Formats: sequence, structure tokens, C-alpha cells
Amino acid sequence: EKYNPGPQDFLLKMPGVNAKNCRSLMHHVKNIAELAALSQDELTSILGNAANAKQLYDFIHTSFAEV
Amino acid sequence: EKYNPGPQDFLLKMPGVNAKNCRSLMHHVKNIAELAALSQDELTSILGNAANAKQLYDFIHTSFAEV
DNA sequence: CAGTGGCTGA
DNA sequence: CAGTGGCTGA
Repeated sequence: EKYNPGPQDFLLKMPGVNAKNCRSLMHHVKNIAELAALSQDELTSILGNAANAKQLYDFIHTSFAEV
Repeated sequence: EKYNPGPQDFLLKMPGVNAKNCRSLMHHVKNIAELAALSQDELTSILGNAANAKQLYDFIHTSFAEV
């Protein structure tokens, strides 16, 4: 498909994303902007899995360094 | 000052990033959430380069399919 | 932002 | 989110 291996791949690079919920993610978000804009509740609603949701939401909110 | 290879490396995985503006980016954003929350005008203020800003914001604002 | 976890070997 | 483009060989 026309799904560029850039932002599309970026989704699967997360510890809570697979090709299965990837299609849902990209269809629910514009790109990286909406991807990181998603909330834990949003994730479960799109991914349909609490584990995948928490894992994805986790990385999105994983601070670079703990001071 | 950990800076795990997860969110930190994620920054350097962009077409408009380097290690020099990486320290600026992480200091201006919490993690991925703020990373994608940045605007093209903001990127220039952080990265200090229009090219890097446009390139970084480009990817952030890159549609999964049909860029 | 808007879609469901969209696949898989013989 | 909050820091400046934070480096580099002899």
C-alpha cells in the first residue's frame, strides 16, 4: 500500500503496537501529532486491548531521563 | 541523567535531527507527547535551524499514507 | 483525528 | 513541556 515505512513503522516501533492495531491507530490519528495526542482511554478504544494501550501510552509518556 | 535508548533515540530517528539539537529537544519536551506537540515555528526556536525544524516537523506532520 | 487488534501456512 | 544547535582531533 501507500503506507510509507516512516510514520507507519514508527507506530510498530512502540512496545505496545503491532500491525493488527496499527491500521486502527493510523486510521484514528493523523500521524505522529495525533499518535502522541492519544490518551490511555483512547488507546483502549482504538487498539481494543488494555495491555497494548498501556504499553503504547507508556512509551509515549516515557520521559527521556529521570533527572 | 539516564536518557534511555527509547524516547531519546526516537528523536535522532528523525530526518531533521542530530545530537546537537537533541539536548535542546528533550529539554523542551517531556517525551514523545511534547515532541509531536511542537510546531514548525517552535522547532526553529529549539533546534536553532530552519532546515532541521522543517525536516523534523515534516515527519511529525507526515501522513502515514500518501505523504 | 476516523474502523473493528486485518490475515499468512499447507 | 524547560537551554542556547554542547564539542571531538593533534
